Amino acid sequence: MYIVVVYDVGVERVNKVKKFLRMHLNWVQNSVFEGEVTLAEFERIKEGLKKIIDENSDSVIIYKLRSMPPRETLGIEKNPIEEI
Amino acid sequence: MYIVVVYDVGVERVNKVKKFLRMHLNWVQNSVFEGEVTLAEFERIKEGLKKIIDENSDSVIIYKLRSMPPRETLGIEKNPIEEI
Repeated sequence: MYIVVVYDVGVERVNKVKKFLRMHLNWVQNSVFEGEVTLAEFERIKEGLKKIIDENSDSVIIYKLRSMPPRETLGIEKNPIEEI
Repeated sequence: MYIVVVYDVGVERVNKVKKFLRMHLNWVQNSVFEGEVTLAEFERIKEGLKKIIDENSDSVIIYKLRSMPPRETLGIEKNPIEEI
């Protein structure tokens, strides 16, 4: 399993979720992280993110892919594909 | 082809790219659009987005998938899966 996590979280609560995912997935651009995970770690990411975030206000989308998808990037590549 | 477009564009230039993608793809959450496209329309989205945005500063990631990926959403679903 491979997932791309994109999120819209109000400031002064974003930095919090950012720190969290930085220890689970790779940071692609602002508000975007992706990486491989185990059916267990996947539950853990969403587990913590479930309380590290405030529903009703924030939004988090977690696409569930089978492998690292190809991508086309414009502008300053927030992170070299190789570096991950 | 199906793509998920995520972007980080400075304000007062974001609204511009937002209007553009709203006429090409579906809006999932803030800074995220996805939808099906033809090898032609795909070139068109990135074509316009290529000049509707300022490199060196902005960042745009366009994942290239074969079909609408499954997703897990937390918080206020910025848009019902069915509504698209």
